Amino acid sequence: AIYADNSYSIGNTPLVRLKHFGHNGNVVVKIEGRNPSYSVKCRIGANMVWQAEKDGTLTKGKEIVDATSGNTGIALAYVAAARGYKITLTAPETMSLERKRLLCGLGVNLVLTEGAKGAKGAIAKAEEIVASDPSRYVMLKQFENPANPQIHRETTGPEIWKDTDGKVDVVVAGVGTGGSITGISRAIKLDFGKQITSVAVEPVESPVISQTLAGEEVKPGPHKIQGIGAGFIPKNLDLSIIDRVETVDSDTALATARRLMAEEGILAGISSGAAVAAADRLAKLPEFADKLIVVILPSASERYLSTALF
Amino acid sequence: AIYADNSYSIGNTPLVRLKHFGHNGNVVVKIEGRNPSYSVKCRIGANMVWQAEKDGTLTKGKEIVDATSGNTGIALAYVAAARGYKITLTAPETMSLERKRLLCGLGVNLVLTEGAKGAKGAIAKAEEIVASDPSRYVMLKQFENPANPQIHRETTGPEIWKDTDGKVDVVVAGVGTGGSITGISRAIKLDFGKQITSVAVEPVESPVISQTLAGEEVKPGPHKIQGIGAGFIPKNLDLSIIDRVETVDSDTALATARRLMAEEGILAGISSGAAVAAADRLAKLPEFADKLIVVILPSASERYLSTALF
Repeated sequence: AIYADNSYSIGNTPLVRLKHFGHNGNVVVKIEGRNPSYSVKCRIGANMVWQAEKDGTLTKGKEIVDATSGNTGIALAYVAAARGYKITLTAPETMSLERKRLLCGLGVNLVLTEGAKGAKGAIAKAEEIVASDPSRYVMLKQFENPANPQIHRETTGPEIWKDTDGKVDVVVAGVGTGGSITGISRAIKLDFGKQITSVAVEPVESPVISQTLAGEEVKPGPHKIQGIGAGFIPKNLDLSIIDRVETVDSDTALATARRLMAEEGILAGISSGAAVAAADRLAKLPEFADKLIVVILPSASERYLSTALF
Repeated sequence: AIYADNSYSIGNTPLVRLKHFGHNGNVVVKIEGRNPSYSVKCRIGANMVWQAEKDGTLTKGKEIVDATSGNTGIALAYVAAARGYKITLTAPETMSLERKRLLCGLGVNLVLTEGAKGAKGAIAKAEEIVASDPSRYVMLKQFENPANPQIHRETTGPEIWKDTDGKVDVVVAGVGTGGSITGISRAIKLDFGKQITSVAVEPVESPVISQTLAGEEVKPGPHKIQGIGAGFIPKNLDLSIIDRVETVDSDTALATARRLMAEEGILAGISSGAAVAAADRLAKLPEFADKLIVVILPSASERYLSTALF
């Protein structure tokens, strides 16, 4: 069991039972912070590169280009370094100095775009670079690339199934790209055949999944739950496998992550607190009392030291 | 496989083969950054608390007190939170704001001591607090507590043995408390019976193991390789199982950690770069060409964002 490079070491993350949430131990969390670059995105950074290699879209001589400084940028960075690809990431010039150092340390060619143009200015610049030589540059597109939910169907989902001996009843996951809840739900419902409850979590400040499913005007808004609440329905969110949508506010997400640290000894990130807050509400309904609830914790506390978390 | 609290999830860390170090793949690293509080010390924080419980020295009503803000303080903090103990950690008032926030976030009662008195002022204050009510306070003493090397003999060592199918020939580990190399070496040499080469790594700036074994005056000195080079021979370093001592300088340790990030996609800490630098030198000697060399990487890059690493 020696991995040929760090990308093959993804996953096999632990399940830990919560003591101060839920009722009689019915809430258990999956620690995706224990991954090669310390988030859930390490899995999709690995598999989007692997699938592009298998497809012949990524070859020696091609460079990865993408517009993300978040967990997926870190994930693609370590995978590019591990497997020998140059990578260019675009981000607004306003990103934190700590994240510039981290990405630069991983060997990223960091292209800083105009601060006033935000995430759109970064996406545009990435698309411009790709336009300049499309036989040279590959953009992996985490919100629509099916290799994102596929790796969760092949690893994350089966890990939950095996570690719970098939007893999982509910999966609770915040939705960023949708890949996690989509792949996990397809694995458990379709490959293992168990009719669990799949719960998407989104910010109450930007409840676009709730609004969509209710037929209401979609009205996104700003929030502090980094990693979820993108303000649109991503292609990699399979709405057909979502059974329930829970909304969580930013303050309670933060307070819940702080409780995970101080009361459970779990170094969880902000969206981890959002997911547990939604799971805790379900776990304290009598209809969920005999149900085993598994919660994805996407990231780790030290990635948030300069945030409202601390 | 649902852990009753985060302390039981320690270990089972991956081995990754290096591509830009060594010769023909003979250097493989063990990623101790993938642990509950993201370092090798998570194992000893867990087991020193467990053994104190078994010994009856730690009970409900007793509080942990120790003098460390480093990886062991973080480890004891998450374990204390996970298992329901109050913990007080003393540290000089000069510690980084980021580490105060991290320890405070984990629920630590942080007692800041006089900056001019350094680590000794913190150890004194911890011993004073324990003196004030010894039936109430427990100090676990990582440099002398045998539960430190014991957990490496029971987990870290057998993991290396199993993941290499018994083919490991050399173990390379920086020495802080000595617990890692001591426990790993006892496991492989005594429990599995293989006569491997155990290599301690220390700073060239503070080469007290080398000086001791040579019968020379022990002369410690300052260095930047956080986590190793304590300036004395700890009780938990079993010199009898050390076959070789390699010295590494701070600059090369830093440069090697940066290479691990940018060339291997491995988010290693500073002492991880020191250990790989020493392993790389051995791996390029013809006498080590057919030998499988396993290197402990104690911690992860983001714990070092405010250091010379970045």
